[PDB]
Amino acid sequence: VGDINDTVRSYLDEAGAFRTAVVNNINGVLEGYINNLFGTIERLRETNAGLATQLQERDRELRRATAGALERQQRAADLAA
Amino acid sequence: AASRLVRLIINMDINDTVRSYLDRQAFRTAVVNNINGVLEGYINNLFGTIERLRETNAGLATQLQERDRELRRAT
Amino acid sequence: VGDINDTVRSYLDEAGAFRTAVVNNINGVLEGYINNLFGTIERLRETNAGLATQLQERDRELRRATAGALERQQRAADLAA
Amino acid sequence: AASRLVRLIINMDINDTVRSYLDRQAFRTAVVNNINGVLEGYINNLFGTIERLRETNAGLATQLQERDRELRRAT
Amino acid sequence: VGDINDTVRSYLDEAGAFRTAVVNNINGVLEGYINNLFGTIERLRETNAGLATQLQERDRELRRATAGALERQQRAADLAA
Amino acid sequence: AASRLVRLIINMDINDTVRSYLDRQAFRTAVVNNINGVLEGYINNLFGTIERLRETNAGLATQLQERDRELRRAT
Amino acid sequence: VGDINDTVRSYLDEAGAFRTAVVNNINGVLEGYINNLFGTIERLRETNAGLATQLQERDRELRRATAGALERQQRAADLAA
Amino acid sequence: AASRLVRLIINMDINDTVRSYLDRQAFRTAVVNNINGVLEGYINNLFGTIERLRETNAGLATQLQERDRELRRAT
Amino acid sequence: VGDINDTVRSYLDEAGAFRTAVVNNINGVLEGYINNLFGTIERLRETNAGLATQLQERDRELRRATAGALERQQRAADLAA
Amino acid sequence: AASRLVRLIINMDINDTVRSYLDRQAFRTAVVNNINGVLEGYINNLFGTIERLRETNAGLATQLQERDRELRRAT
Repeated sequence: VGDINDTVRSYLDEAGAFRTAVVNNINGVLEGYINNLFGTIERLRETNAGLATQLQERDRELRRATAGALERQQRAADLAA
Repeated sequence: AASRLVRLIINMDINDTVRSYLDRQAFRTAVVNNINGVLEGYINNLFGTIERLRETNAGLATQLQERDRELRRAT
Repeated sequence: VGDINDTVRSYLDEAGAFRTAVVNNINGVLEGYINNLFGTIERLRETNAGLATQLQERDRELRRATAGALERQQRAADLAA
Repeated sequence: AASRLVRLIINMDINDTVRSYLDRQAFRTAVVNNINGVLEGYINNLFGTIERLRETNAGLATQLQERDRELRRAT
Repeated sequence: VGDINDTVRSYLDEAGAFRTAVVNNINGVLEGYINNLFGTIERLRETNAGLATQLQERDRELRRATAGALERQQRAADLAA
Repeated sequence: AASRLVRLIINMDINDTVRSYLDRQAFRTAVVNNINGVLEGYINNLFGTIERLRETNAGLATQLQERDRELRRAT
Repeated sequence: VGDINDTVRSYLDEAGAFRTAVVNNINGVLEGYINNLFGTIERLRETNAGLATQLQERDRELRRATAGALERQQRAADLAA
Repeated sequence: AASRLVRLIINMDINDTVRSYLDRQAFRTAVVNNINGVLEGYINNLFGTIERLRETNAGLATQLQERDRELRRAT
Repeated sequence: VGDINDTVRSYLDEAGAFRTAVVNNINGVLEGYINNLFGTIERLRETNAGLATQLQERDRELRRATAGALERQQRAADLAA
Repeated sequence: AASRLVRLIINMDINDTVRSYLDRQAFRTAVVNNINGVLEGYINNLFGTIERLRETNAGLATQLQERDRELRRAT
């Protein structure tokens, strides 16, 4: 959005020790951002753990299905022989 | 260091706090008046956008209701 | 209601650096109104998208009904002839 | 600044925030006393309006109850 | 409560630029009170409108009932003939 | 100035706002001590009313349960 | 808890103009206690009123039961004779 | 007014307010150091209490599960 | 997490009357933490009481069950004779 | 005061509050610039970390869909 840059250049023109206050505000913004991303990374870890458990569950289901199909085919072949 | 703030916001609450922070005395008052004027113009553009959106919404709603009424007639 | 206008003209008569503070406060107020305008635009965009979806669905079932009616009429005419 | 506020409020919370922020010594004290008197008069007018609302609501409720009894007699 | 008036009188006697602050703060109190007065006005207006709608619909059913009674008595009179 | 405040409190939150607003050094400390003492007297009276209400509630509840037991006996 | 008492004693040692601030703060907390006391008084009054009405209902029920029992016994005695 | 505060706290949120307001230069620094030390001591005592409570909770939980297993095998 | 220690060390170097304010803020934060400590000890006490009640109920149930089992064995012995 | 702070931190909003409060003029500006730089470096490190984590999550989800499709086709 160009409104952001327009406001930034308007502030720069108005300014032309405030730089110290700007730095402090930037540090506070960085702190807020780091808190938000801590939350996001924690929730994504939880989601990844859930997806991994789902993955192993469906892998077990696939193994069971393949084993059952192989057993049925083997017993059918034995009956045929 | 204003460029760092722009890159941080474009790399994405924070915007509103920055704006609230942003908000010779004769020159300062003149600059504040200029800022008020440009913000007022931007807000007028926003009003025009909202009016256009409302007009399109009304037109599409009348079209939808007319088509629904015609379909009910067709039954 | 003209009460707000009356109190504003009363405060202006009071006025005649305070005006700079008034301008700054109204600037903050219009910034909050800018936030409100952004929210309103988002809501209107969502409503417009939903309305477009509804109109396209209406055209779809209308076309279905017309096609069915034409098929019935054509088969009836062919049977009659 | 009066015209700008007038147009901003006619183009549509604005009143709430503006009048919230709204709130040589002899002159200012005297005119503030005058403003206080104006506010007292406005509040008295509003209380009179409240009393009128109370009276019309009471009359409307009584007539509705009487008509309820009228219908109950009619059956 | 007379205790409230006694405390107010004591504090005002102790106070007597203080009066200007007194008047400013009571103006703020007046604004806070007029907010709730506006809210109550709106609520009472809504209640009045609802009760008016109710009276109108009920007068309509009253007219229906009177018409039905007139029809019944006319039928009875015709049968008596 | 007291007339305006009593009119405002009797017009019907107002009490809370006025008390919040109410919230040479020796004279001021002495007079605020007197006001605090009046407040303590009021608070003690209201604590007495609380105690009396609690006692009456307990007695009435005991009577109620005794009468319920009496009715169950009377069956 | 004795911890609060010993910390108050330690700050009394600290003090030994703070008395005026202590007076103001106890005034404020006593205003808060007054609000809480008003709430408790209202709750107690409502509970007392409800219990009194329910007690009157109980009295009426017991009177009806005793009247019914007396009527039954008198009717039985009369029928016996 | 220490006696009044003691009476008020015994007669019973108030603690939070009084210790929120609670929190020459060299003497003040030394007494504040003493305050920090006594707060640290109380904190350590409370942490020991918390650890003991957690250990007892774990012991009761394992006793509950062991007794439930004994009941299940006793059937 | 080393950034917290790094910032604390940097601000200690910046300080080197700052120590008094730092200690005062530490005490304030300690009180704010004491609030949560009181909450947690209350919760732990409630959980401990609940677990004790469940333990006594369960061992009562177990002793009743073993008494019933002994009664059944005794009845079997009686019917055997 | 570093030892007290680290001991309080390791024993578990606490860090949030302590670093919110924690947040000649030439030396102060140099120190705050260094702090800003180290914050930016840490932010870059964690941003790389979250990018790798998002890539891993996306790959795991894609493989999840592929495995589900294979399982439903094998039937």
